[PDB]
Amino acid sequence: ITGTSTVGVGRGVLGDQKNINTTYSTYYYLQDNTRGNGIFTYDAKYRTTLPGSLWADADNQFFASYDAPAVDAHYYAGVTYDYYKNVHNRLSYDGNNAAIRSSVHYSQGYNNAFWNGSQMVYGDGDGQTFIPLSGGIDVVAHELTHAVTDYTAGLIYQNESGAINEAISDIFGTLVEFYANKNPDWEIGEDVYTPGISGDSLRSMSDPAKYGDPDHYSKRYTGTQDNGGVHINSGIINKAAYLISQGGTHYGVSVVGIGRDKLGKIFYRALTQYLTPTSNFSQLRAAAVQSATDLYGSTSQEVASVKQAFDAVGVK
Ligand SMILES: O=C(O)C[C@H](NC(=O)OCc1ccccc1)C(=O)O
Ligand SMILES: [Ca+2]
Ligand SMILES: [Ca+2]
Ligand SMILES: [Ca+2]
Ligand SMILES: [Ca+2]
Ligand SMILES: [Zn+2]
Repeated sequence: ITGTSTVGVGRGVLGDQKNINTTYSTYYYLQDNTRGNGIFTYDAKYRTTLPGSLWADADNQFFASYDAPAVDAHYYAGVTYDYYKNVHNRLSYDGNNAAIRSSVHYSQGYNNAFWNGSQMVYGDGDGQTFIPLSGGIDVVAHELTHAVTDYTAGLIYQNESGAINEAISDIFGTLVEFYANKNPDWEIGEDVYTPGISGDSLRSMSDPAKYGDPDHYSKRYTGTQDNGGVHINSGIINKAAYLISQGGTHYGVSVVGIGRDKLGKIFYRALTQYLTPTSNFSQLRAAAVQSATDLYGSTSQEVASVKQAFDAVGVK
């Protein structure tokens, strides 16, 4: 809508206070005009019809518990935009500042979030498995990264290409979590998963097997569930990414870490220059080695660490 840019205040899912960019026109709307063609947040009103109605508020204060998931979806989309812009010189998910849209309060007791090809969508969770999913910055960033992937490599959501697609979203979700410096870790979804249980998460990048995901290519899932295990075999790549950044010894193979910033640069280049819709794990390795070579030279420590990491998880 057309109106005046202003700034409101609210409380997120975890009870933290934050400022959010809104637009004034009779009502205050969750519309951020400061980033690209805008960030727009919608109320799906417990239904499944999308996008719902652009979020309207009477006083520019968002402290109702109903408001919380909207606050976080709106705010964290903003942070994710900033990350891609400031760190990788990318303007929104399409590279041309496309408007970013999210709907919250999707369905009832819905334990999921997704990119539907056009926008992000967040359930409120059932209160046991999940609380509202936009409360996790690694969740929001994971979802927006699916959009980035769809506009660049276009990795098919199936088998090995799909697992790469998933890992890319976990990797960048995590890098965005570190960027915002919000209790960063190498775990996925910890802030919104099982509110009754401390210290757990949905997935782990540092140790995927902790939650039954493979940390080695020999342990990959070869069945048909989960589109050929896209959320399972991603563990293999997640572990490789963890090793490149942090270093360590895995199945007897030692890796010197090169840190988060270089990890991000290598994988962003691979994603945007070398991966294709049908890339498999072995092609990912090649893309990553070539990217590091491009950036740091073929005899660099960087190239060496990328090679050691993929060796450690058994990807040749
Ligand atoms: O399969 C899909 O496309 C939807 C799936 N969504 C999903 O797993 O929602 C929960 C969640 C998301 C990110 C991080 C932690 C938890 C996905 O995005 O991978
Ligand atoms: Ca209000
Ligand atoms: Ca965290
Ligand atoms: Ca995390
Ligand atoms: Ca928990
Ligand atoms: Zn995903």
